[PDB]
Amino acid sequence: PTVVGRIPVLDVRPVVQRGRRPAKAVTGESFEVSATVFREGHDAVGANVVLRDPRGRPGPWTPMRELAPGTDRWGATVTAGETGTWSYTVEAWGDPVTTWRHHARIKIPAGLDTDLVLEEGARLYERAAADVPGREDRRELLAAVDALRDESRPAASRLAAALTPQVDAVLARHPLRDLVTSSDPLPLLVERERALYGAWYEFFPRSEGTPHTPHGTFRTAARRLPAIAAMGFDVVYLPPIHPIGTTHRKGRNNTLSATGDDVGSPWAIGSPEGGHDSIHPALGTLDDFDHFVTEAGKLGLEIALDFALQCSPDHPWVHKHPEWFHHRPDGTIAHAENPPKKYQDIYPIAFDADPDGLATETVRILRHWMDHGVRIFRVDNPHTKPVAFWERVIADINGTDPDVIFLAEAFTRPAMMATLAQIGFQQSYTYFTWRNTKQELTEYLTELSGEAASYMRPNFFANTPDILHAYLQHGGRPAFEVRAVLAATLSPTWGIYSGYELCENTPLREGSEEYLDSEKYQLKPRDWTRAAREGTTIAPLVTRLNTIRRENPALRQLRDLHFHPTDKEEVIAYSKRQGSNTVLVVVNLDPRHTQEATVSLDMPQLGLDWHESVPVRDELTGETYHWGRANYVRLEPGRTPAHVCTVLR
Amino acid sequence: PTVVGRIPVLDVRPVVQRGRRPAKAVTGESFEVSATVFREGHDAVGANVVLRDPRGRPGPWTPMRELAPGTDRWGATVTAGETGTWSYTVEAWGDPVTTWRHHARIKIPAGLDTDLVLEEGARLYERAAADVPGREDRRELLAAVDALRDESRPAASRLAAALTPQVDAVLARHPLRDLVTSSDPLPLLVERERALYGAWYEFFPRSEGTPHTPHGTFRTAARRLPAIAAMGFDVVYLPPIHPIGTTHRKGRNNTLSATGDDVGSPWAIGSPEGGHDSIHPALGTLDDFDHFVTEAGKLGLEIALDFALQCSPDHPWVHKHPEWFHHRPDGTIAHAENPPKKYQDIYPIAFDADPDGLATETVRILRHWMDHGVRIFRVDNPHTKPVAFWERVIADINGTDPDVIFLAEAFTRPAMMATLAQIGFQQSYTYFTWRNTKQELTEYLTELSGEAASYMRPNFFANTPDILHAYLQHGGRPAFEVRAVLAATLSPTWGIYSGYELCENTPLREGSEEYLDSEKYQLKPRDWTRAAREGTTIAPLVTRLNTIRRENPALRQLRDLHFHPTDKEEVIAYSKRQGSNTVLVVVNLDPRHTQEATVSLDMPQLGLDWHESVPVRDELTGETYHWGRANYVRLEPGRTPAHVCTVLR
Ligand SMILES: OC[C@H]1N[C@H](CO)[C@@H](O[C@H]2O[C@H](CO)[C@@H](O)[C@H](O)[C@H]2O)[C@@H]1O
Ligand SMILES: OC[C@H]1N[C@H](CO)[C@@H](O[C@H]2O[C@H](CO)[C@@H](O)[C@H](O)[C@H]2O)[C@@H]1O
Repeated sequence: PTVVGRIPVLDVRPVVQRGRRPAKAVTGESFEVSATVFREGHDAVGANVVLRDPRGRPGPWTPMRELAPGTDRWGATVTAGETGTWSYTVEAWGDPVTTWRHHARIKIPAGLDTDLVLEEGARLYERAAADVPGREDRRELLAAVDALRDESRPAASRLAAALTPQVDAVLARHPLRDLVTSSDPLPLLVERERALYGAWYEFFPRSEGTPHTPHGTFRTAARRLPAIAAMGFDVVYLPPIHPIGTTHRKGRNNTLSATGDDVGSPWAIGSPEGGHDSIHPALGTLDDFDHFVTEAGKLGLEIALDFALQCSPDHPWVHKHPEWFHHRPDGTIAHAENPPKKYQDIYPIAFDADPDGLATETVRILRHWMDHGVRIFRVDNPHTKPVAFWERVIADINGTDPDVIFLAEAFTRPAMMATLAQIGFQQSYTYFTWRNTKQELTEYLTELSGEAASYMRPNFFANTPDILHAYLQHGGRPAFEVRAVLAATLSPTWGIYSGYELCENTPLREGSEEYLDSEKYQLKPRDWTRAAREGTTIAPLVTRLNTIRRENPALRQLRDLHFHPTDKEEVIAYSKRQGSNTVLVVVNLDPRHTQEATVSLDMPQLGLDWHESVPVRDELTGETYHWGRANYVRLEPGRTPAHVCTVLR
Repeated sequence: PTVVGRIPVLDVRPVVQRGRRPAKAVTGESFEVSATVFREGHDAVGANVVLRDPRGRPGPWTPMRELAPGTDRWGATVTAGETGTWSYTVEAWGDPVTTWRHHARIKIPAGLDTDLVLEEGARLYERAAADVPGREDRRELLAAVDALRDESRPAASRLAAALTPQVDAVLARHPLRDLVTSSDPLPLLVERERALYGAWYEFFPRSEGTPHTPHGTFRTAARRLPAIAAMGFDVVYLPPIHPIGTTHRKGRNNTLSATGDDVGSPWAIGSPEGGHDSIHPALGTLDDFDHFVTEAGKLGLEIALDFALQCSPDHPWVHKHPEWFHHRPDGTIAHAENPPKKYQDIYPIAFDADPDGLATETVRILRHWMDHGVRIFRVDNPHTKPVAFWERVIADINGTDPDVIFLAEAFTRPAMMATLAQIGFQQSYTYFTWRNTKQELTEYLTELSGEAASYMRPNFFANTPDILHAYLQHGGRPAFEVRAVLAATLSPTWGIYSGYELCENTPLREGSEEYLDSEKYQLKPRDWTRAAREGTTIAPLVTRLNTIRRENPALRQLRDLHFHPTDKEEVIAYSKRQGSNTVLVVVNLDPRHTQEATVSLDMPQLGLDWHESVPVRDELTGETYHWGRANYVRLEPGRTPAHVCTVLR
């Protein structure tokens, strides 16, 4: 048996790890299936994509087209439906009718063997009709056959009868396919909308306390939820909610020794009060948590818990499962590290003595929180645990609970970042915060929206508690407005960490991406009411961006994204499209100086002619404009970061 | 089970059609095996390639290195041995000694728990020692262990004893490998030297006749062979040697009607005198052919026969196996075409009524010629026959006779050309004749010497009976010298069609790549004795190039090729290396004007640092130079087309 079929179909894409891991999509997401297809000789080929759902039912007739002349690369868009494991194949075939038409349209007007040519056509349309299931449709073709064979009409008339729009339509839906050859099926994992699309908000419950009780509880923290929902977020991500170790607890500003009532780092998990399946006592009880989750749920907010597979020296695991740690010759366990960062308050897990016990316990813990309504987990530093461990854990959980979403916080090298997504992580943190110039953004988003979109779904946090980028530090509020627009419009999932709205941008020191007085090591109460009254919050802009996202399907997908050229280095322009919805964004990346630019739109990329001019509405202001192949923009930092326009019909 | 192992090993290359076809090499050929290798956490990894021969026997320890900082892409060079089907895997592992050494070199000078660190080292070296086979190497490690543990000594001395060259050498041979993880085996097809390396000469036996008998026989054509061997060729490629059809036989200069004794095209195979398993009666008998093959063998020449799977209308198959042809409704068979070329003298084969019958007869025919010493077939237009037909035919023949070499004459789109190589064609014709500027040559050869070399072996014919490129038409003798040097030094396999050495360069008409009075349609007697006497032949240049090739392993491989910058667009420079053999070539692509240029060698690519100066000898003249990072050259058409230098020892 041969590797290549009768009509060659090769290199079907997308493909992940040569077909051993599934490509990814979510419900309603479109993406391109492509292949290299050609045949021997000079005649025509056709091709089509067969997408099969988890029960094996094929989707609609989905013909492909050659994507560029002379390349033999064919593609078609398919759209993912219900969640589950799908498969797709590419079918290739000889296309004799197209070939016959090409020749017939030439030889008949030249009077060359017209009777032979027309009879050959009749025979083709007959074979075509044989496979047409609808009775009026076969009759349409047989009428063409009979007209083709009618020697009493002029040849040109005989041919025209085979080329009518009604014949074309039957053949469009039921073409005559010679020597149909199929690729081997490739797997597709379709997951729920939220895996691709959502707005995230991170905050520390303990910071939302009272004058009398500064350490917030789930009961008090629940008060922030309406404000978070009102800003248009969908997911609330909480730092670890478990007891915190006392041994080597870190003090304020990441100092080595905690003093007094210092609350320590939430990531330093575990004490006699309990481990990863328990609640920090100052946060309250499990019932309080349930209350928080229920209240979050009523406002359209899902909870994402941090899962940080590591232990303070006081975690129960240290004595219950010593073999889950690497011990030095004197029995001590070296603290964890992420060079040059040091985590003196914690132990790393060792995986090679009892990998099974660790997997069993990990999925037990996850299922515990899942039983209490948590269907999303933000996994802390997954790249310092074995890759196959996450592969196994995620497969175990999604096997029983496929809706659970895992988000990889892996700020590391590209191979590891990609592999984690490929072995099952639904979402990935990305290099976004370190992409701030037009070139960086353009290059990086081209990567994320390109081939990588086949296994990775990016979550654009404009800040995190560990990342206050120099761009925000130097740019102030105008920089925050810019990054929110970018994050919100370039990825269907974005997030901010509480305080971003207030443009908090004081670094620990010059050259650091840490916050001064970081919330990681201390309660950080915020005057939300005053900022609202004094207009010193960009919460309304954040709110508008999420509203715009909620109203424009184009911003709820990733793969359709195109950058349009501008004549200023500081001004970036791009469009995203989903069906009839087109959003075009123009952003001034300069947070300090007004920039004027001409934006030259790739009109055909927008589905338009070059001379054409179209109505747009700037969704940030309500202004209406008419934009064409060359558009003037003037963006003044502080007054306006960007135009976020929808194309009006 | 997980798809990823304990230590990730991903995307092993070379790979062809995701592992469904073998990558290729020939005996003695080196190539790079690469993989993506990394681990969780921050500790070091190591990797190595395990290349296994047809009996499953592993090669030597072949450690890999990271190819570029931060990429996690690792590679090592391997070398193919005996012919057959090999396999290769990549092994990845934790490298605890490298990890420990890095930390120990830092922690010991710092005074940070040095006893603990040294004891950790002792335990490692004990582990390392346990696997070590050598009586003396193990005691070397165990001595380092004792020195590490000697608490009566200074920390620095204790550490230093673990870092001696003696210890480095032991661990370099027998490293301690943690958590060894293997990729899945990939197939490697190793074939005989001639598949990659050889010089080809195409000529028509019928043209080598006599005054008294103009149409050559195999006995007269054998007298041309000594001159051919003397030019340093290894392979003689003969156009089809079968009876030639009379129906619709073509006349001189590709005219529609043969007249008188026009001999017709050899590619119009078949008459009642016989088909593809027969000899043209004017060429003689099978005994005469056997004599011809024997004479070829005495001179070190292999015969390559043209295999053209097509028929004149007089071929016995036409009526014996009508279903091997596509018939029009009036019963006629349309002549073959290669648009805009027309082949009115032949019918193309149809493959889908009796594919088994066709495959069976094809391999019967090939095996017939194989039994008479033909171990190479030049396959005419394989791309108008099914790709899977060739995969089947080649698999059948090489299954019993793995030494047989198939050369694909497919001048077509890249996908088909590549696919034919991948499904089994040992060699491919290329775009070489249409690559004549420095940029064209540079780009094209970068492609051929890169990833494609894992599946395609190029045969650079500077001309064919169908291709007289304008460069040769316009440039005369100096252009022939140039393309000969280029062809001979850029590919380990190259060729010419007889008359090339006489600088035959008269086109059929301007703008054509056909020869006037093409040998395809008439006897083309050439006065070889006179041309040699009068010095109107570049046979001596051809002879020198093949001698240089026979003497320099660098010119007998493909993948090591580097282009070096020059300051004149018309002057190209490149190097090839194999072991200690380095060849440096500089060619003046201008056939009409003397060119002076500076050649700036990338000295590290030659294995030299930038200030070094090296002796070279131009093997075309015997002149010796001293060349360094910047070298003056002056190349004069008709006198010095190029420098072909070997680096002297
Ligand atoms: O997603 C980033 C988070 N993943 C790190 C390790 O768990 C977190 O480190 C924090 O938590 C650590 C342990 O509690 C402290 O040692 C660090 O100083 C502190 O920054 C960090 O916030
Ligand atoms: O390697 C290219 C060769 N593959 C073509 C088809 O067999 C060859 O065509 C030749 O042979 C044909 C059939 O005899 C003629 O009709 C053509 O005019 C003649 O050029 C051509 O030499």
